[PDB]
Amino acid sequence: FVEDWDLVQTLGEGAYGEVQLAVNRVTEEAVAVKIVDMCPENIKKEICILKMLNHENVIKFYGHRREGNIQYLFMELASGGSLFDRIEPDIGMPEPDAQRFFHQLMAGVVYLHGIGITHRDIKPHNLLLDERDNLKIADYSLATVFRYNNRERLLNKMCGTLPYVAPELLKRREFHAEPVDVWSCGIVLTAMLAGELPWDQPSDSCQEYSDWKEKKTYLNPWKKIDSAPLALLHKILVENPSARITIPDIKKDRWYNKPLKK
Ligand SMILES: C[C@@H]1CN(c2cc(-c3n[nH]c4ccc(OC5(C)CC5)cc34)ncn2)C[C@H](C)O1
Ligand SMILES: [Cl-]
Ligand SMILES: [Cl-]
Repeated sequence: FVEDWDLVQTLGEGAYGEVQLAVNRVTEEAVAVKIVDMCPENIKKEICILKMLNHENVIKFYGHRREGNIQYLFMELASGGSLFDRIEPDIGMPEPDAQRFFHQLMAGVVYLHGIGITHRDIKPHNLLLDERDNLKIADYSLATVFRYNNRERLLNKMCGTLPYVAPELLKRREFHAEPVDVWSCGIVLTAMLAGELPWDQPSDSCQEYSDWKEKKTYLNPWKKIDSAPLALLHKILVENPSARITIPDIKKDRWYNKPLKK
């Protein structure tokens, strides 16, 4: 990046920093670049995690360039943009398209969980689409290790995005990482099927969250969602993380296994 790259436009922000669409001044190859003025501990950590990743539903990491204090992180550019931009406000998207994306989401989250990594900020802005509309989970700024040498560590830090965060994260000093990512996937599913988020945060003081706990599914967004995927959302958006559905049991759900698409 001495001046091999032209910064063409802003793609988005992660938890930490900004990512740009960079076009190479020599070959015109277009990539995404995250540019960070060196926290050194965090970016070091982000890089180490980014190097662990290799899966069809995780965004490709090309590498990094340290130049002065500033670190440059290079990634595959998602030619289909983000899932956020496929969700029509107040409508969502067609159910077969939502189910395919949800399958792919689950594949990527199983992969991360399997290498002991939790993402911590799953939401449509961070789920990217390639030229064939395959979903790729991006933005590892909040990702961390939850399992190492086969021993689980609990998480003890609040982070993410409020409409997507699980309730235990707001209430418990320490909590299990996997059920928090499961919960955010359910909020993504809700967005895809209804084009609207159900609550500002899953707290007792938020009426929309109380309404769900009281099973008022004749209200929006729930009323927009067919009974089969709603039944899955009933198992995912369970307040007590120990009673929440796990990914192996999502894979057995009726809707998850319903044939919808070519
Ligand atoms: C319309 C425009 C939208 N687009 C994109 C691409 C990307 C993107 N690619 N790779 C990334 C790697 C990391 C990344 O970290 C986020 C999710 C924090 C923004 C974004 C991208 N993020 C949004 N929009 C691609 C061009 C062709 O089309
Ligand atoms: Cl390990
Ligand atoms: Cl949305």
